[PDB]
Amino acid sequence: MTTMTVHTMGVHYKWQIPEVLRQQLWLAHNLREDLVSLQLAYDDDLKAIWSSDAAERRKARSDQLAADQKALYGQYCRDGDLYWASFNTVLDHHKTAVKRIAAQRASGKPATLRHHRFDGSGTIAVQLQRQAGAPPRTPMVLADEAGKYRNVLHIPGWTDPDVWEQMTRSQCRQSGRVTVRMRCGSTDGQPQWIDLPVQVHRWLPADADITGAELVVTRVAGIYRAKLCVTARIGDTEPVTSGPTVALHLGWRSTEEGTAVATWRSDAPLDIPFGLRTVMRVDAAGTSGIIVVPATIERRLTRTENIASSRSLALDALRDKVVGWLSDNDAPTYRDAPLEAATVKQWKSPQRFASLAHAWKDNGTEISDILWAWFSLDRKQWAQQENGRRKALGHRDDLYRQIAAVISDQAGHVLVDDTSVAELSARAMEQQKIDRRRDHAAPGGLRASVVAAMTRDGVPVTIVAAADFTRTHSRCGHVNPADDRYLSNPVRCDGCGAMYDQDRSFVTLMLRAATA
RNA sequence: AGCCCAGCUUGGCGGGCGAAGGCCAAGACGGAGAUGAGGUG
DNA sequence: CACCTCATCTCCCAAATAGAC
DNA sequence: GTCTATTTGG
Ligand SMILES: [Mg+2]
Ligand SMILES: [Zn+2]
Repeated sequence: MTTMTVHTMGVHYKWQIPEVLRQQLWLAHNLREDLVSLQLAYDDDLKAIWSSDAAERRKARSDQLAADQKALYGQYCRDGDLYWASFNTVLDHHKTAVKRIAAQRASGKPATLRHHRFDGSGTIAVQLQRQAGAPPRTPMVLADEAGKYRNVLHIPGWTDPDVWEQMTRSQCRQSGRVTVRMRCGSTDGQPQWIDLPVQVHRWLPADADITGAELVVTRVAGIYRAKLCVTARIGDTEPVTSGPTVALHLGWRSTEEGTAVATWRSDAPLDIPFGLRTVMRVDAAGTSGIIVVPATIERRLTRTENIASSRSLALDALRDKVVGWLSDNDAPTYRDAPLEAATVKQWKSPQRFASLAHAWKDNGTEISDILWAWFSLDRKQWAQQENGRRKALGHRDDLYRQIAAVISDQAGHVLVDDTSVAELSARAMEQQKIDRRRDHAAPGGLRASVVAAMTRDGVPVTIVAAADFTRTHSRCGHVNPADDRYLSNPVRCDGCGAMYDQDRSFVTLMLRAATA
């Protein structure tokens, strides 16, 4: 029954962030910073105590940290504008973070908390309390205007998924445009709600249970984006029992048709969508194939890098012009202080010059126009420099997920390697350009998406020990030495004595080992 | 040529260059947080 | 000191209390 | 007296 899921809805791009939401984000950021400082003080005090059996001392110091955490609830929630759901969310995140840090230190790997700086991105939360002996928080309950959670979270127009899938995409997209009234904390003791105009693509099972929701705001290229994520407790799915066995193995051999990333071998024929056959290649028999990634991903990422370099060039030229003009002319006051050539010359970030241009948008001086001459163009190309990158990465991710789906649609047993990921990606990945491909390939992402699909769809997953498999030749079964002979493919064997493919032999070994 | 125009990816139609304006088709979809690395200024 | 990539691991609460009607 | 929003210890 316990299968948590998250459904996300995208707020309309024509929704300026209201002041209430901005203040909630600011308060959450301040709370996290204060918790970080308190934890750092606690860590230093524990170090000092150890620098002096002391468990009572440690226990006493820990309790004082607990009191300050409670006193933060008094400062931010009891006498502030923060919502008690946001505070609980941030406190839980901080507690989990410090627990993970302690676990890491126990092994011997050092770690520490790092401050951050507010930029406008953040998170607000809402928790749907369900006491014992209460009806479930089904989507029909949240869609009701006079329901229990009408002032906490209201998601109108829920249409049954069985009926939802029958509607055409036009009807599904036009009817999915709804408004969600979300509780947004307090304001001088005056509770505030926000009407998010959202677009919904999928709905929830009628038997779900909405545990909570959260609104996430992120700044991409200077433009705010908001997304509402709703968490529900879907009932579990019966695990599959019948289906072909598929073994998946990672690779990174460069190919003329893109970056080849994976090799899969199935014990029975698999059917692949015709929209993936250029990505998920399949041999004649349908039992083995290669997953390659297109070349457009690489071209787009290279174009983004070129854009970043051109931006650097333009910024350096503008810096030189600004320093020259400032030296040759007077300095109008900015930030209540005269402008100095030294400060401008040492500037690196485009943000400083963008802010200066905004301040001097209409100073009337010549350089102001020059400054605007840059600030316009920079704000365009910057968008490109990031947006295309995201799109490119998005494309790759989509492909991976699609591929994962097809496996869970047919496979009855999926096998994955274990030690052929980290160490192999560290050593045989083939340096700055060499390591660039692996970031663009990101085979670990494909592995993770496949694993997630198999877990969600009930497919059993078996992890095969890749130890002493790379050097193994399937046709002969002899361990060839590690003489970097595998820098290419195929590689001559030291057993039978013939060039054998390093990927097909590996996956056939995997299939043999699983069914033994 | 890019990026943007009711979630995301891919396409088609019609538009915008910081402002506009959306319409359709196919597919997939578990998010947040922190830490650790790799790099880049 | 600031930015980006990628890799791992957690987690997803509800009982008690006081109020507006 | 009944749903409801807030505080708080796991
Ligand atoms: Mg869009
Ligand atoms: Zn051999």
